[PDB]
Amino acid sequence: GAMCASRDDWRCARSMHEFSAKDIDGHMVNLDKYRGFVCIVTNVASQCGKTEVNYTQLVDLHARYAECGLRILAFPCNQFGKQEPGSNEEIKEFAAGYNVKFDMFSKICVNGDDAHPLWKWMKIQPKGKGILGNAIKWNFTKFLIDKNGCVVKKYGPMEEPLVIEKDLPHYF
Repeated sequence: GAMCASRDDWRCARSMHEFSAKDIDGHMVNLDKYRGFVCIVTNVASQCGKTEVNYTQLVDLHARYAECGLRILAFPCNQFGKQEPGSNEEIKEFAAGYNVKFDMFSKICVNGDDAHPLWKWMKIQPKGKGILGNAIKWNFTKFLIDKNGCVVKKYGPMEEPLVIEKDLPHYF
């Protein structure tokens, strides 16, 4: 199986819960807090052709299903056509404009050596493995995380968020 020299290597992680991430305000978030919750993890951007549909539908799913245990982690990323160039503060007010109430994080990379460790891990999960590379291909890729922090499904850049709604009852 997985073999790591350093005890805290992402390759040997077994759950999203073992990771931490800086939030859009600059404060470290222990993702073990999502133990017990069903999560959508997505890479977002403000100047993308699917920005409007993804944000409005994510807000809609979170508003309707948060009482059911649904949580959403949005990671801004500037790597896909450079369509997230603003600062964290400007991105945060952009999301405020959609009445986002889920969890925004600080801008990261999702591909490369400096990609956030959580995303390195998600990309190698059997239900999160890509096509000839594992690398995230565009803005608004989405991962469904079950209550145990495991990746159970992935939805492509051009699958609007509402197509996740039919899979959520399986994990509540």
